[PDB]
Amino acid sequence: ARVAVLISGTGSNLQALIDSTREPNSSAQIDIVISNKAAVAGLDKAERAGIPTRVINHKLYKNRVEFDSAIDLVLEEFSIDIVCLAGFMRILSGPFVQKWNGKMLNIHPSLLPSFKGSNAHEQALETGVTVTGCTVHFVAEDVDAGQIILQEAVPVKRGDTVATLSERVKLAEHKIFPAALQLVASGTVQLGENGKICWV
Ligand SMILES: NC1NC(=O)[C@H](CCC[C@@H](c2ccc(C(=O)N[C@@H](CCC(=O)O)C(=O)O)cc2)C(O)(O)C(F)(F)F)[C@H](N)N1
Ligand SMILES: NCC(=O)N[C@@H]1O[C@H](COP(=O)([O-])[O-])[C@H](O)[C@H]1O
Repeated sequence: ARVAVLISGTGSNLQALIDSTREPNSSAQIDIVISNKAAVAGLDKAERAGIPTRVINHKLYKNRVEFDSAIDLVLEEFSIDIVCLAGFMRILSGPFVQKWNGKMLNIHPSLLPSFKGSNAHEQALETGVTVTGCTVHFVAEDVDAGQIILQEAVPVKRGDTVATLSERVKLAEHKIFPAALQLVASGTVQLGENGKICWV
């Protein structure tokens, strides 16, 4: 499978994906990295790996559908099979999500369905859980609500900040996100017709 990775920042997940797709017997190759923001570290990581990049600035579009169509155009250019959202911070419109249904994965830093949203760590700490984690899911229109592929539990330490917890969870992210990409790329895991996850 030919893979795009969309990012908005650092790109530590991008890196784990790159390294994993270059292990032998990988069912995936990363062919393009798209950022909605210029001068983010993820872009340099992609270029250092020999992978082409684009910056599609979301602020230069009147609405989400137009921004999403610009992404889609690039995805076709590189005939992409699967899209991974790796720190991508833009909510995608209905038609884009529908088009990529069963073919687009996201990494979220909580054990869904707890702590949906971009500030999951802040929520985990506020709530006072001793166990949080991360989730790879198919992307549905409803944010952080698509079908769960893999999850990994991560302890919260008394006195954790958002920074310390975030770093501990990213270590788990870097395990399950490549694993889940291989599962979907190999056809081992699919979004079944009934809208439910299916393992072959
Ligand atoms: N329709 C659709 N459905 C999805 O399930 C997607 C996956 C969402 C991933 C996450 C997510 C949840 C909320 C936002 C959000 O509010 N975006 C704002 C921009 C906010 C900002 O600039 O901080 C905006 O206006 O776009 C950004 C990301 C996440 O909480 O899991 C995390 F960790 F990535 F942040 C998707 N992109 N589109
Ligand atoms: N679209 C999914 C994405 O928002 N996931 C979350 O954003 C951060 C990105 O870090 P990173 O740029 O070092 O991979 C977190 O690593 C991840 O949980």
